[PDB]
Amino acid sequence: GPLGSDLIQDVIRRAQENKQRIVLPEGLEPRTLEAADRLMADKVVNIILIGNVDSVKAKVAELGLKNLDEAVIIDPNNHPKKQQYTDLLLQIRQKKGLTPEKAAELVENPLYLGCLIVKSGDADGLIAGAQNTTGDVLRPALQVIKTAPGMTSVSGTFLLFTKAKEYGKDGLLLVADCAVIPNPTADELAQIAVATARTAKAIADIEPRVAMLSFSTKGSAKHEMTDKVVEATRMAQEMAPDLLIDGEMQADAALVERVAALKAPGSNVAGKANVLVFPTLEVGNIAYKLVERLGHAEAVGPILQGMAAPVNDLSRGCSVEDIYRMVAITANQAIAAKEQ
Amino acid sequence: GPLGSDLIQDVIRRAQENKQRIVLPEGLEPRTLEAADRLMADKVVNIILIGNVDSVKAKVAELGLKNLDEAVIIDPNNHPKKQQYTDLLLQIRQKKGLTPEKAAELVENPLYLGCLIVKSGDADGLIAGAQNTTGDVLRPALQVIKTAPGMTSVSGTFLLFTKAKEYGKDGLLLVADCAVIPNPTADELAQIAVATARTAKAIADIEPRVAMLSFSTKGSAKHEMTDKVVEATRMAQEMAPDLLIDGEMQADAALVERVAALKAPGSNVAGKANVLVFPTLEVGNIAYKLVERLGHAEAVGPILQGMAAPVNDLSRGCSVEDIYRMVAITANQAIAAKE
Repeated sequence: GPLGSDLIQDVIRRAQENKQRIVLPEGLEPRTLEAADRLMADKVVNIILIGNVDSVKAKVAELGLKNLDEAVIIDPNNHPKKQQYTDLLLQIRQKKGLTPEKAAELVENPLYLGCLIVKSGDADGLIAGAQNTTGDVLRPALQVIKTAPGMTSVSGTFLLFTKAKEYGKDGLLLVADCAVIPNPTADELAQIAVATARTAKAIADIEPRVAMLSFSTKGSAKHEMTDKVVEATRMAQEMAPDLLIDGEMQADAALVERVAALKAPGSNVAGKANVLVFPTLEVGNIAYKLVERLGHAEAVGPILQGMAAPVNDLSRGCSVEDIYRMVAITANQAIAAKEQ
Repeated sequence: GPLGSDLIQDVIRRAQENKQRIVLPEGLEPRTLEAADRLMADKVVNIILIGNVDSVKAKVAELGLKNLDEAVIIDPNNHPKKQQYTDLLLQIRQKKGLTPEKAAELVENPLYLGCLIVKSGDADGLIAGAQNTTGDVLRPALQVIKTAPGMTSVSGTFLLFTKAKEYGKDGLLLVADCAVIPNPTADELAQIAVATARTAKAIADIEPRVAMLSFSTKGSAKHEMTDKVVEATRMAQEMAPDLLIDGEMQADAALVERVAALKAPGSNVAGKANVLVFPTLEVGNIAYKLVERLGHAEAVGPILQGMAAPVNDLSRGCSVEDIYRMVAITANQAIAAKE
């Protein structure tokens, strides 16, 4: 929306105006059910819960939730599309090797079923990870839904709502990769830059100005590490000639006009960056957390980028609000994909 | 700024209570002379200025400074210890290929002379860089003064005065290495941890809780990069078994008790960190700058650590206050080096 600080409210509203179907494989997980209850009450999405119908209904009753009577519940052991989904899974895993017998096992795994629902067009997005490892969430996602065209990996971005309104869009920047890839290749780093810029435009209403960060600015501190960022910058520009991407540059050159004017003259990014691309996961994971904690920024994420259809992974330590927000964001990813 | 001011007053007081000799090789640089004037008025340190005596006196008179009459001024071209210092430089560097001829050239260089004064024990520390490159300041420092016992490398730390008083010491943490080493070895990273902990005690009166940072916490995300931090943690503990150092851990595990309880139970650091050790310069240089800019934190530094006697390097764009502060910090480092 017009102010970057109001983005979460805008995300919720956008979801409400165009209701999407979101699958929650963790249909008995309490925080997930609490979130689903509020989401359904607020008309944000149409919820699909995975689990034994009697078990799920009993859990809803046990937690005292009142807004989930009209939620779709699908039992992985018994539902109308079970054989169809089994055959689809076999088709996908035919070359790598999957027998009918163990396809029949896997289709009853809620995480696999969830991905097959989305892949089949019977839902618009999936969220899990409140009671599953990231690895266990991502494995069926990458096996069944897969990465989007051109993308060889997925990455995680955060909305960083900072108290420095003079930077980004009223203090908001997107930053990546903060979750997935330990040490991106130049090619992987270029993918991250393009994906994060696309996410920024599509979901956050930001006109991207993408800074490829380094301890060097435009050859000030040459090093093999610096070379990787330089190459990633060139590769990202080739991938997406429409985007404003520049690098390599230090964090102060990215944000501060005075510094940019000296260290990166004429740059279309330096001094007004609103998307920060970190060279490694050590940088990404440490830096966003320190900006959050030491800077009192609000960090919303991780938002997964590069999947062929919207899949997000929650922290196992997530709050109910975290789930509510990430479901709304998942819906916005789906809406964006449909409008483009 | 307001965030830094109380600790900085403590640094100044500690300097005043145990006066050290600080060499200023840039004895004609105006900001340096303004700083030296206030430092001498406040009895923070004993200043040694390097330059032609008549040139320095003329400059002081031109600027109208009134507190520098008793400052020691040493002319590199003409002073009674010139031969002694030349021979010391040769003793240190002759095996590295320094000739007597070239030693006699270098002793006339104020940065080399300054380092030779310190190395001789005729001063306690040195600051420069208002009108010299970092490279030119550090070269004689590393050649002549060299690294402290157990250190074979130096690093740059910042006092990061954050607006999050619930973390570190009323919002203050020391963070390193933010300046020097692109990709520390496990050994170099261990040295950073120990050096930064010692700097934290010496300068900030902090009881160190040192977090060796990673994208992993205690084996949550195993990787070659994670392995390096794990090894650095073990090596740091071996170097200084007295210090409270733990890792590998994520930044949230370092700072947040609730997260520490889940991800690093029983840690002697997690949830209480006041010193953050970054695994690479990409991490260090990006992270402190983003906390400064996006977080409105005040970053005082870089402070160079690991030297046998303190040498610090100012920005060429530094303020008078920057110089005053860094001299006081250098003095506190000198006090620590003498213990």
